[PDB]
Amino acid sequence: MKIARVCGTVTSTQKEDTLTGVKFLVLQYLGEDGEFLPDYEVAADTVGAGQDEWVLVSRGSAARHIINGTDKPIDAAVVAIIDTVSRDNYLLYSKRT
Amino acid sequence: MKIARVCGTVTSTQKEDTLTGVKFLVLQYLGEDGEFLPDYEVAADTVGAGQDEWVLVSRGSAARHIINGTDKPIDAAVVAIIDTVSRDNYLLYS
Amino acid sequence: MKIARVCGTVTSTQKEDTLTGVKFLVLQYLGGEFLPDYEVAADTVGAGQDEWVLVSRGSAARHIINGTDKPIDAAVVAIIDTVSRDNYLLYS
Amino acid sequence: MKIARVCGTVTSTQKEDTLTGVKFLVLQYLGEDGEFLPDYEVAADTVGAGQDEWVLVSRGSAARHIINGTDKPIDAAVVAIIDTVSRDNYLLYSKR
Amino acid sequence: MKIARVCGTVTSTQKEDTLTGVKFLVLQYLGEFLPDYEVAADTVGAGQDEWVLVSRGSAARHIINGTDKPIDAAVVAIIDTVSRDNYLLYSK
Repeated sequence: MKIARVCGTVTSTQKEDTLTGVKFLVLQYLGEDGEFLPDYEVAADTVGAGQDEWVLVSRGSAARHIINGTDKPIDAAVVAIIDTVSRDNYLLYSKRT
Repeated sequence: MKIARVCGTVTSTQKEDTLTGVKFLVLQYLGEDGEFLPDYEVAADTVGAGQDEWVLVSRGSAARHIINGTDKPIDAAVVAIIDTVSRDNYLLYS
Repeated sequence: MKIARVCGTVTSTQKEDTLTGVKFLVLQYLGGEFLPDYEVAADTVGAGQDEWVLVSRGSAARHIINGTDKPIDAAVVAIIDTVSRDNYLLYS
Repeated sequence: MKIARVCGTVTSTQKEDTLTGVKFLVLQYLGEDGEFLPDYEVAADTVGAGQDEWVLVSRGSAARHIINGTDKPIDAAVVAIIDTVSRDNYLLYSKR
Repeated sequence: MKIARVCGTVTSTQKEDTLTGVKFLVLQYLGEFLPDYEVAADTVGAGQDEWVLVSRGSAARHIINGTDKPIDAAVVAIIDTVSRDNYLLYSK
């Protein structure tokens, strides 16, 4: 999985029937030391991730194993909203509780 | 999924038999700050996307889960036509 | 899928019993020009030297005819007649 | 698979209920010459890897075949803690 | 599939139980070699410096008895020959 931040949304009306009701988040990947990387992923979200929150994103067939994702033609999804990130036992990020 | 713009088409007669009737679109991947990369993809379209339109492209086995995609040897598919893209509360595309 | 041209072949006598009969093509990826990355791929469609092909990668490749339960990562799934960008042809 | 080193953790209390109990490790991928890259991956661990330990990480559907991983939406897993890595007759890593 | 050569080995004792017996080879991808490596399961019995086809993703589990093995890379063939644009790039 990869760490990213929620940076936006994608909207559509003309799409695969299987994607009705699917909320599309734009994600910006985060690199070393929280770096805002020039790289993004449109991902489905069934967790409830807010703008600017840090998330874990899974890509490939894993996306289809989110709740109700089985028949969905999606290759990226939010599977967790990050509460904490740490390196060598020291905190570098925390979420608003 | 990636954001991409429809830029062309691919046709073929000599092909795996399961691909009969599958429309192929040439797609161009969106880079950064509204720019499109010199990277392309060829994807199946069961949504009905056209030239210059923006779309969501899903890759891998996801493609086989489009309408009639079962057991087709395709690793890329248009799954949505995009109406709007916001990033950091700025309406990048509409 | 990606666009490529058939540039060569690969042979092996020491291999998974599952790859029996499988022919191995070498593909050179295209960018309207061609490019330095290679893919080794299966083919049943009859793609020959210099022909333009569409290559599908990952589990898709096992969905070619007789591809079931073959440990193959990539396959030619079509030979290309035309490729149009906007209002012109990069290739026919 | 890729070789990587364990260099941290991620925690989440709001997530897919399938992932309950899932230990998340932050991994750092080996580049060349014994030197690690600034590319990172968050992977599930059922092997019990710890800080600074070298590991083999498998990605994609492979990650769901770890013990108990069947229907988990995970695309990266630690599948082995490394004892040695060779590149010839030399020894890029030894746990010892 | 990717052309690589075998440049080393990885051993482990604490690991997923399904991987008992699995030999791990270090590979370096491809007319000469890149800084990019991969570690892969070997059931064909490849050796140091030999060229090989590596298959990645779910393909790796369609090797002999790989069904429930958490592996995403596998040596599926030892290469005897590689040909490119009417010219021979590799053989022994």
